Order: sequence, then structure tokens, then C-alpha cells
Amino acid sequence: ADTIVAVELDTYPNTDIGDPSYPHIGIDIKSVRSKKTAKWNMQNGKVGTAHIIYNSVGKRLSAVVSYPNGDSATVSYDVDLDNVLPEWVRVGLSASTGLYKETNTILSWSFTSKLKSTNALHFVFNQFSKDQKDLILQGDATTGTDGNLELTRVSSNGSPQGSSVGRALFYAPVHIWESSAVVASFDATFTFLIKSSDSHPADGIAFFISNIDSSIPSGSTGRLLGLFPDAN
Amino acid sequence: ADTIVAVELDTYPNTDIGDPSYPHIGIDIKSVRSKKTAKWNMQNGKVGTAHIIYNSVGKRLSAVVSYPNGDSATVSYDVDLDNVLPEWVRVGLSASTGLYKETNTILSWSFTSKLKSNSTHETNALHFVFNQFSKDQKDLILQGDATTGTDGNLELTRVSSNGSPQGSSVGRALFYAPVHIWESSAVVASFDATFTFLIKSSDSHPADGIAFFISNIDSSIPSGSTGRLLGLFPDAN
Amino acid sequence: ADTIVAVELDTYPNTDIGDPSYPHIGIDIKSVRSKKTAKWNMQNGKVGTAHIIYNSVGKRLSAVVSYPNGDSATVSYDVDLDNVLPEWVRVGLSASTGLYKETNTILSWSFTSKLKSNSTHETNALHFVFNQFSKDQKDLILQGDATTGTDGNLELTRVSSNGSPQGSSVGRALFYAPVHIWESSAVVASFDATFTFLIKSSDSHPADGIAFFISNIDSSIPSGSTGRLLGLFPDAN
Amino acid sequence: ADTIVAVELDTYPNTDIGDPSYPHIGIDIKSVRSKKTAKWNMQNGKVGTAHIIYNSVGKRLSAVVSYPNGDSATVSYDVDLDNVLPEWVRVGLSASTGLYKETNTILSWSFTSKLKSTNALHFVFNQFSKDQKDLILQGDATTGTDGNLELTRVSSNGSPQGSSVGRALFYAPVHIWESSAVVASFDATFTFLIKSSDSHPADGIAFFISNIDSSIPSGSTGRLLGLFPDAN
Ligand SMILES: O=C(O)CCCc1c[nH]c2ccccc12
Ligand SMILES: O=C(O)CCCc1c[nH]c2ccccc12
Ligand SMILES: [Ca+2]
Ligand SMILES: [Ca+2]
Ligand SMILES: [Ca+2]
Ligand SMILES: [Ca+2]
Ligand SMILES: [Cl-]
Ligand SMILES: [Cl-]
Ligand SMILES: [Cl-]
Ligand SMILES: [Cl-]
Ligand SMILES: [Mn+2]
Ligand SMILES: [Mn+2]
Ligand SMILES: [Mn+2]
Ligand SMILES: [Mn+2]
Repeated sequence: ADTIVAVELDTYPNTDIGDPSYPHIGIDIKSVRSKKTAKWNMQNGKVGTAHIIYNSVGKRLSAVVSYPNGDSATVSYDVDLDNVLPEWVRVGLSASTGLYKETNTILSWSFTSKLKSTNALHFVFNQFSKDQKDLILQGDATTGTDGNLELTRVSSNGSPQGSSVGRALFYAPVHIWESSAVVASFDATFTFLIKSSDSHPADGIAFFISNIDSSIPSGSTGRLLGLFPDAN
Repeated sequence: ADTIVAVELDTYPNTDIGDPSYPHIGIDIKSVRSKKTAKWNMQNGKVGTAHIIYNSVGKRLSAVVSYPNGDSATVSYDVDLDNVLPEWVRVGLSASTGLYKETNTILSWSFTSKLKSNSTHETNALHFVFNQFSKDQKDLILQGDATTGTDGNLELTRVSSNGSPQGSSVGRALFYAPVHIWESSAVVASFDATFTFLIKSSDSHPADGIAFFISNIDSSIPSGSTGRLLGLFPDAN
Repeated sequence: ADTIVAVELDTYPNTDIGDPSYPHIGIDIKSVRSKKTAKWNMQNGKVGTAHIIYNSVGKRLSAVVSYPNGDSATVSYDVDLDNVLPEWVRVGLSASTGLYKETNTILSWSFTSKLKSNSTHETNALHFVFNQFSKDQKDLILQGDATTGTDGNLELTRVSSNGSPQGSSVGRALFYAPVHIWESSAVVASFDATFTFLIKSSDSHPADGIAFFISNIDSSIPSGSTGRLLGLFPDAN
Repeated sequence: ADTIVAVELDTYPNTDIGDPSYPHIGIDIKSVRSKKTAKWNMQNGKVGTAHIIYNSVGKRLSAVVSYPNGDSATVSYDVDLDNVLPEWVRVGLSASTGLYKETNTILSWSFTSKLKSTNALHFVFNQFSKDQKDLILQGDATTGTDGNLELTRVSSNGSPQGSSVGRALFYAPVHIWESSAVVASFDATFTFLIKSSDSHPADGIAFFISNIDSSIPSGSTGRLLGLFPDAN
């Protein structure tokens, strides 16, 4: 299967597959069952920002999600990603809906990777284009004329569809670690707008790092967030 | 045919096709016959650096090539690249040899492109830096004779196991991702590129040179573009 | 007297001292009488963005000012700033009012300077960004009437507690550290600057404008430089 | 007194004031007695590189020192620097000699600080100037025409002086934390050349963060590294 490291913004508690009983942010290391989670108050219709940070020295993957009123949730997990990820990867954003739904709109996304022994890759999207040639769109993900990336399906009356899954990966492979590097670090930021009129929103948005040839696993809508073939 | 904007470091004067009679740097807009050149002293076996700069406000494409002893050459050309380039491009490095030959070794390469707009840090950007190349450089598209090695360099043209450059060689490296080089709503579109290189020859004369280029995304080496055509153009027109 | 290079966003036409008869952006080299101007439509109460670009290879100082509806003005001037500026400078923002007045509110300001040389990433650089200013902005030198506030903005000229701008006001903000704007061994010296601004007036006419400037490190507001002199120059010469 | 957070490259073991018995890198939080150390093989006459990394999310101050042959030492310490440092600071490099000596030559220094809620400061010195107007030199520190920063005294026959102490601080104050920031991060890199013909080199080099008005404490040569008035 694919190899997956992901930071999940989990809006729907599936407390039978390891979720806590409450919306959360979690650090996923090769399993949808987060190694680490923190309670997250999602603010319906508000623009949130997620920051993800890691370096090979501290060996701590950290993430924080916040809203303009200052409320925020943070989670960190100690892990040496040299022993998890392949040397070359692709980086992306993933989202899904299931029986409940939400918009999974990305307003911006930036990523930086550095190997210092410097080699580096940095991209910033503050506005997306209709035909975004440096993005690989998988599943239901589209870019529009409003400058945003819709990861899951939306009807032309701006209503989110259910049972939807979509991804956006940066076109170029990324050299995420190299043995001779004294420092391998990466950081990513994205802003998002999750809006729902359901009685509960679902299922969430994730930033993920995968094998270069990663594709949406069969049957990964809903609680699997377009990342994992199963809940193991 | 491809669309090509390029900065050439031209080591061999082909005066029959518009070259000045002396090694030179030039700005190539859709033709190997540079719109603008400057005399260039290539220092055999020394590591040189080339810097390339452009922005949509000044609409002046500039380049300077320098060596550690301080000598440098510069060329600038006024051009609105919105009227030349496709909206999406690939960026790359190209080099060739012909009847004369040289190593066309790249030791490092960086590139930045930015689109800035109406408010600020409504910004799209792409930046990459290679200060060491790896054997399997997955974010580079190698064409023709170009290879990357475990010595950390990019050899654009063929070299023998004994380090000797070969003639009638052509090769290029393109960054893997397409680049959004202009966009109509942006107020500023800028790019900049730097590479360092080691051109060394024992021939009666070095040839043919190295170029930084920007092309349509599906650009490939034109057939027969060794020698004076630098792997960029199908003819000397 | 100070040495001043500036990009002016000039809201009030002082045709008696060389202004065109219409609001404009201009490039000021040691004089308030711009070497180059372009007609500029200031949009009262809208947030505008100014971008300023220069590098030592093209030796073209460029600037563009734009608003959210898409309208923009641009000006460029060919000049070798090595022959104008001291090796070390301070960079800043300046604004003034006179018989007419306007808010001269800065919402954000960024600046990058780079010296690149013989090999590569033998690079010296300075980069700062303010997207929010604080009450006690310790890395800014405020002169004249300039203040920073808890609304996150920099008010270059005086405003009343009821939000109303005042006349006969002048103020500036300089980044605290000196900047090494050129160095003889560098092959490339570049700088770039961006700021966003909100100019709003209820007067019969707004005046006088905002400038991005580069000065000697010990530059101070010239006496009597309110109004048409924009806090930059001691006279209209 | 001053407030000091520092990463020390400690070439001389003062095992009576807390040093381990062997050259080390350590994380100093308001005391020369490092909260955390790691054994460090200093390579006489070789150019080393030090990287220092921190962010307010993971709350882990990390540092790594390496040489071109790949040998390296790393240390990390969990600390929330919002509770240690004043909001505004100056950042600098410090070095000293005592009864034993070494050159304390800085070949380059870069620093980046960001507040994301972005405000940012970044400077890079890959070559120093004779009159470096954006550096505050304290004590014996000088910049030369060879492009380097000599933190401690050197005779005109390139021999390092003893009982020497000097510092270089960046001219502008740095806004190192702000309450509303979702992410406050900083990173610093410097390259250095420590060379000695003594029978033991001493005393070391540190990257430090201080109150804006920090100055060399009286009697901080030797084992105090120009940072602390005493060994408490
Ligand atoms: O542009 C990026 O993606 C990096 C900066 C993140 C960012 C840019 N603008 C913001 C407004 C609110 C919260 C976060 C941000
Ligand atoms: O230039 C800086 O200070 C940041 C990069 C650090 C760095 C630049 N060149 C190197 C060679 C060896 C080891 C580290 C480096
Ligand atoms: Ca869930
Ligand atoms: Ca030729
Ligand atoms: Ca005027
Ligand atoms: Ca010691
Ligand atoms: Cl399952
Ligand atoms: Cl031909
Ligand atoms: Cl006058
Ligand atoms: Cl003591
Ligand atoms: Mn979950
Ligand atoms: Mn030519
Ligand atoms: Mn004017
Ligand atoms: Mn110690």
C-alpha cells in the first residue's frame, strides 16, 4: 500500500476506530488511528489556518490549527521520519465527506523543504488557478475561478456533496531526507474554510506526505480521509 | 517548434550565424541569433557563476557571468516577456559540443518565480535550489546526454570515464514542475535564476556553451541541435 | 544635506515645482522634482499596494502602485544607484500633509536587500516584513508625527482621536538597522520593497502623499518639509 | 543581570561547574550550567557548522554541530521560551578564551525569526566587512578584511590571545515572541573555525539571545563564555 504521514483536521469523531469523542487534530503515522490527538473546536464557516512543522534534529512533528478569534489546538509527536518515509515523496492535501458532509475549501497552501549539509523546495499558492498545472488533482478535487481549491465535491449551488473524496499533490517529487544532510526540515501552512449545514460536519482535511506514486485508496471516503485503505 | 527565451554563455564564435567574433554572453528571444550580446572571457577550468534577472515592471531581462578573480560580463535587453512566453513554462539548463568540445558541468542551480497582486502577499511563488545533485534526481527531467552523478554535479554533455568531454553532444535538465511564469491578474511577475558551472577544455578551442532557458512545458531537444545551436533551436534562423 | 532616493506616491499636483497636473507616482533622485512620473489615480479610502524593484545589473529603478479593482500606474527610471547612494543607508517610509490633508496609513511593509558575489551564496542579505505594527515597535525609528498603534497600523502623519487627519504634518519610519545597499566586490546588488497603504480624505483635495525612500544612515526630517516636500527634501530644487 | 538563552560550543571541560568531562555542546537557559549537553569532537583547524532551531509549537530548542567529514553532535531541550525571554531581544555570537586559548573565527552567520498569526526578520552574513555597521561589536570582537568575524583577540601573526572575550550582536532588536502569534519560530546557522596549538583549546563559542541592552558581564572570560557574570 501507500506510505502515509499526515496531520488530520478531523471534524467527525469515529470513536469506534480510535477517534476521541470530539472533533480533533491528530498526527497519523501509517495509520488513520492517530498516534497523538488534541481537541479541536471547529468554527463553522470561519477561515482557519493550519501550520505543520518538523526538523530532523528535534525529531518532533508539530501542528497547530487556529481561527482569527485566537482559539487554537496543537498536537506534537516525537518521531524520526527518516525511519518512516521514503527518501523521495510527494506532498499534498486530502479531504473527504461521508454520511455527513462539509465544504473542504482550501484558500492557500505553502510548503518548504530544506536539506542542509543546501537543497530546497518552496512553493506558495495564495490563489489557485482553474488549470493549475503544478498540482495533481485526484478524485473529486477541483480548482475554480474563485481562486480556491475545493478538495471534495460541491454542487453549483455551493452545497457540499456527500460520499466525496479528493486530493491535491504538488507536481514535483520532494527530497524529504538525505543521509548526508545535517538538517532536514519541512513546514507547511494552509488556510481552509469548512462550512456545513448538516447536523454534524464531516469528515475533515489532512496535510499528508506519501510515496511519489500515491493515489486515493479504494473505499477511503468518509472516516478514512482519502488517505488509508482501511482503519488498521 | 518550441518557444525559447534563453541566456547563452557562448564559448565558440560562429560568426557565420551572427555571433560576435569572440566568446560572449547573449540574450536569445526565439532565435539563436542573440538580440543582445556582450564580450565574455571564459576562464578555462575555473568555476563561474551566472545570474539572470527579470521582472514584469521594468521588462528588462538581465544577466551577468563572473569568475572568482573578479572578471565579469553583463548583458541586458528590454523585452516584455508576456508577449513571448506561454503562461505556463518549464525552466532548464542546456549545453552542447560540436567539432570542438568542453565539459559543461553544473555545480549548482537556483530559481525563483513570483506572481504578486492587487493587495499584498496574495503571492504565488516557486523556489528551488540544488547545491548538490544526486544520482537519481527525481525532480529533474534529463534530456539527451545530460546526467547527474555521485560527485554531486550535473554534466549537461557527455563525459568519458576518464573525465574527457566528448564532441557532438547535447543535453538539458528541466525542473520537473511547470512554472506559472505570468498571470494576468498579477501586478508583478518576476523571476531570477543562478547557476555555477565549470567549463574545461583541452581542445584547440572550447565549444559550444551553456544556456539557461525557459520553454513551453513540453519542450524537447530539437533534432540536430548539437554544436552552435546549444540544444535550444532547430536552425540558425 | 541628506542624500535621498525615493519613490513618491504624490497625491497633490504642485505644478509650480515640476509636478505634472494630476496625481502621480514618481522616481526622486536627490530632488523632489521627479526624474520620471506616471499618472496615478488615487482611490480615496481604498487600500493600495506599492512595489519597488531595483538591481545593479539592469540599473532600472521600477515601481508600480495598484488597487483592488485592478487599476495601476507604473514608472521606471534608468539610473546607476552606486553613483548616488552611500554604501550604507537606512530605508524608510515618509508622508506629509499641508494646506490639504489625508490619512497616510501604512498597513504593511516589507523590504529585501541582497549582495551576491564571485561564487554563489556568498550572499549577504537583509529581509524584514511588518504585516502588523505594534504600539512599541522597537525595530522602527519613528520621526516627526509618525506613530504605531494597537490597531496594527503605522500612521505616518498625525490623526485626531476621532480618526480625522491633520494638516501641516510630516512623519517617517526607518528600519532600525543600517542596510549595506552596495558593496564593490558583489556581482549583484538588488533590493525590493512593498507596502500597503490607506489614503483617505474628506478635504476639497487630498494631499500630500507617501514615499518609500533610501537615505544616508543619519537622515532626519528636513526642517519645513511638510506639504509638497513629503518629509524628504529641504526645498523644491 | 542579563537574561540569556544560549547554545554553547564548549571546547574545555570545567567539570567543577557542571561541564561533563569532555568537549560538549549544551543548551544554556539562564545559567552557564547547561540544562542539556552532548559530547562533541571538535576538529582542530576544520570549519564547523552549527544549526539552532526552535518553534513555539513543539517547544523544543535543538542544536547540531557538524564538520565536513560528517561527524556531528546534537542536543535538544524541551522549554517554552515565552516564559524565559523578554518579548524583544537581541541575538548574537559570543566567544572567550582563558588560561587555554583558540581562535574563535566566524565565517558566516544567518538568522531567521518569524511571527505567524506574518512579521519576520532574516539576515545572512556570508562575508563580514571591516566596518560592519549592522553589527554591534563588544569586547575584543573585530571584523577584518579576510571576510571573517574574530570574536576573541588574535595577534597579527594569527595567534589567538588568552584571557579574551568578545561578542557580535545584530544591530536591530528582534521581536522573538508575541502573545497573538500562532507560531513564533527562529533558526540560526553559523560556520566557525576553531584552531589551537595549545595542549588544550578553550573556551568556546555560543549563539545567544539576550535582553536588548545586553553587554559582556564583568569577569566573564574563560569558562563563562562572555555570557554570564558567574557560574550559578
Ligand atoms: O501564505 C501562506 O500560506 C503563509 C502565511 C499564512 C497566512 C497568510 N495570511 C494569513 C492570514 C491568517 C492566517 C494565516 C495566514
Ligand atoms: O549561509 C548560511 O549561513 C546558511 C547555510 C549554511 C552553510 C552554507 N554553506 C555551508 C557549507 C557547509 C556547511 C554549512 C553551510
Ligand atoms: Ca474521524
Ligand atoms: Ca556560438
Ligand atoms: Ca505634490
Ligand atoms: Ca567549559
Ligand atoms: Cl475499515
Ligand atoms: Cl541551420
Ligand atoms: Cl522651496
Ligand atoms: Cl563563578
Ligand atoms: Mn481522527
Ligand atoms: Mn552566440
Ligand atoms: Mn510629485
Ligand atoms: Mn559547558
